[PDB]
Amino acid sequence: HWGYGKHNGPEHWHKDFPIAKGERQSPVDIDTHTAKYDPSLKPLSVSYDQATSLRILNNGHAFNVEFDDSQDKAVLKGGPLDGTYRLIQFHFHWGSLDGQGSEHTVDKKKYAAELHLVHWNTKYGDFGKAVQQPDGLAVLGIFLKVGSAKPGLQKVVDVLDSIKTKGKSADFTNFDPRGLLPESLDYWTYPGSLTTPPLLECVTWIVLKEPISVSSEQVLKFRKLNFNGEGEPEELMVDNWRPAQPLKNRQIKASF
Ligand SMILES: O=C1NS(=O)(=O)c2ccccc21
Ligand SMILES: O=C1NS(=O)(=O)c2ccccc21
Ligand SMILES: [Hg+2]
Ligand SMILES: [Zn+2]
Repeated sequence: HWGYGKHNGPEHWHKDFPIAKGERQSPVDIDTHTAKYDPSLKPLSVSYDQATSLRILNNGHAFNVEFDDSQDKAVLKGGPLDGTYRLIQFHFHWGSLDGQGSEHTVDKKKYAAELHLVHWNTKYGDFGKAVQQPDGLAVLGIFLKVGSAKPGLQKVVDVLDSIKTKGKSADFTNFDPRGLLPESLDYWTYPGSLTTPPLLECVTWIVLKEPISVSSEQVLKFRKLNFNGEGEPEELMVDNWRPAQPLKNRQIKASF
């Protein structure tokens, strides 16, 4: 049932998922003046050279580009992370207007969209067990702004036509996630959660400072996706973002 509508949106999620009012929920606002530079942070390492994409799926909430995570290929490590985290999927959250769409905010600024690259900690064997641990997941968050087009995003954009409605999927091999990254790997990091039900508090968040630019046209095609299933009345897939949540007893560290 959960969604982003008036009757099933983020303000309703606590009823089925009481952790929504928890101690380390995501996303959060990033107060750049309060974040502290942490010399203890080691160099971040994003190694997506051997990434193997498999499929793209419309799950009724976003679209997921899924990877083969059966062995050590696309992995995130270093920075605040202990050990190696394996890429399982990526997805976006975006708005109905360029003025909104991101989940994390920076000094209350909302970007047009936000990319989440999801990885699980290989010490726990698989995703499922990973989401039972306080350090089971690492998510690399990247902001999207509207300006020039992102060439590495365009294969994603052109397949969306084929997964318009909930439950549809298409083959999506040989997609290179390195084309979605910005030049800089400066980031903010804090302990947090999934931004969607079940909102599990297992995530080390790594939010890149430098946004990637995407074209109006590319994000506009995102907004053509549907929340509903085929043959059902059209509910455009937009504003699938959760607003910022109480920082509570947490500190945000800067790698720069
Ligand atoms: O996320 C959603 N799921 S839904 O199709 O019930 C819906 C309707 C309107 C706005 C958002 C949403
Ligand atoms: O939608 C979500 N945004 S997130 O990156 O926190 C995440 C992690 C795992 C599964 C789903 C999702
Ligand atoms: Hg957890
Ligand atoms: Zn997400």
